[PDB]
Amino acid sequence: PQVELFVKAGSDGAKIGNCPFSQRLFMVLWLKGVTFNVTTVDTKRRTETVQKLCPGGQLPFLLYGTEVATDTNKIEEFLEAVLCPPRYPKLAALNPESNTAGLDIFAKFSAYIKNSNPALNDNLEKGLLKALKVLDNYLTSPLPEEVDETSAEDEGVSQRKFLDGNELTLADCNLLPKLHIVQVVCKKYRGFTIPEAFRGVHRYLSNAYAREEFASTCPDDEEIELAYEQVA
Repeated sequence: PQVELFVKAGSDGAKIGNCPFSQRLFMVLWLKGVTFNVTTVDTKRRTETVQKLCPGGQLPFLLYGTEVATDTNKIEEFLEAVLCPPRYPKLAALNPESNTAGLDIFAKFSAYIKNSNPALNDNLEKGLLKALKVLDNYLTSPLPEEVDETSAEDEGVSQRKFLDGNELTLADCNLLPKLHIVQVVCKKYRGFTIPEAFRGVHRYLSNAYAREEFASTCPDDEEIELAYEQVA
């Protein structure tokens, strides 16, 4: 059945633009293994067919067969329900927590890079670091799955590669596009890196950049930077 993902185009009007929700759905379709095409949209230069299929004008939108669906969270949950075993993998996380870990990081990052008032920098910046610390923590925590400490040098420390285990889940699809923007924009504009002592975070990102599902759906570094150039 025909699946076509509609995504934000970049500065040139055709390459993929900055947008973590676009990325998340793209990551979702990839991970399902279902065939799909992907279509980039210029919102200041909308095609006949784009107008015609989403008059509401929303991005991202999904065309499934002939039925249009909007709202990232709803499109994801639909795809998950629809694309089922035994044909397609279940992708939801198994630990309700994997769904909320790091969930507050993006807003904190946003409040921070948008702020222009020097006097209130340290608050926002320390808040962002704290929410990274809350994620790092979740990542180093052994999950129920694990419940076994093989090494002695690292007792009580998690070995897993992603939020919910050793496999990419729905939760990753949501956090990694957002985590990635955060890292790109903060580095570029402020010289702020995720401290190296956040070893869980750094392990997590090394593993996810070694997944083609994440790496090939990442907009150009340059494109994220341009998109944040004004607010920064």
